[PDB]
Amino acid sequence: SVPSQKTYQGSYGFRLGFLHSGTAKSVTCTYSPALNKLFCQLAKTCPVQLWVDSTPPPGTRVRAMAIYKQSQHMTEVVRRCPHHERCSDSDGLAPPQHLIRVEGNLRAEYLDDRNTFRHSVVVPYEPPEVGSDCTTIHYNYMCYSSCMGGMNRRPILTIITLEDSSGNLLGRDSFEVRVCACPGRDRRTEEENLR
Ligand SMILES: [Zn+2]
Repeated sequence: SVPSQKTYQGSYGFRLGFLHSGTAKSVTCTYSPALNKLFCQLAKTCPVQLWVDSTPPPGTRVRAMAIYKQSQHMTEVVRRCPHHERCSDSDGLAPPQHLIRVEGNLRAEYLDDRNTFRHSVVVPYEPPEVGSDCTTIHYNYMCYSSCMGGMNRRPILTIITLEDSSGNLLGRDSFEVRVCACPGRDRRTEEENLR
């Protein structure tokens, strides 16, 4: 099977937000609204905002999962390549096989679905703090899109779901991701090719 990727704001008006980082050759993470695509460097911080019209119940959680964008690859579990899964770079919480990690959150949980075998990382949803209108989760992608034996140049989508305490769906959003050496240049290139 394959996880749904249908955008769903739900009862709480859930949707994602991205910073405006620009396309300088030195940028480490940049988002393209026109392509609904995040371009980022390997293992660098990717700030992702969570926006809601009303605060969901305590116990609400936020899960991140990657799936291949191409239908012919959709059933394949997105995982780190044979090289990176063995480079001993775990932060002591993320299993070395997981592509997506959450930075600086000791309550982050990493799941290996006993049924689908898919990987995901989930954290408790925290309402915005004083002075803020949104909540930010810092994600890391641990393989390049080009890693052989892994993503292998195949594009992926990250699906973010707002879930209740039982894991039931409250909201969903998604975006394409390309992990590369020069996000600024690749974003500029792809947006141009779009024109
Ligand atoms: Zn890799």
